[PDB]
Amino acid sequence: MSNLADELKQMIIDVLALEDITIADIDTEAPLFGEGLGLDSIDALELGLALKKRYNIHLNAESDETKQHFKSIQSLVALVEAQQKS
Repeated sequence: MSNLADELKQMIIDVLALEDITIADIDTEAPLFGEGLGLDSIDALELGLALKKRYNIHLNAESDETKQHFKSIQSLVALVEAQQKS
């Protein structure tokens, strides 16, 4: 696994300003919109937009496809890391 998952966990934790939560507390595959963070669609846009600013990631947070990759950091890593390559 790349260090991107840690970056994404920290970026997600930092962007969402989670309290008493660090990259260690949240598993890479932990559901962002589930038991874990329990984020909302508005948060997905903020995160996706932040991601867009951070790595120019063209993600359609409104689209379910992005939601599919936003299930957990593992998926986010697949998206963002995929763009990181080349």
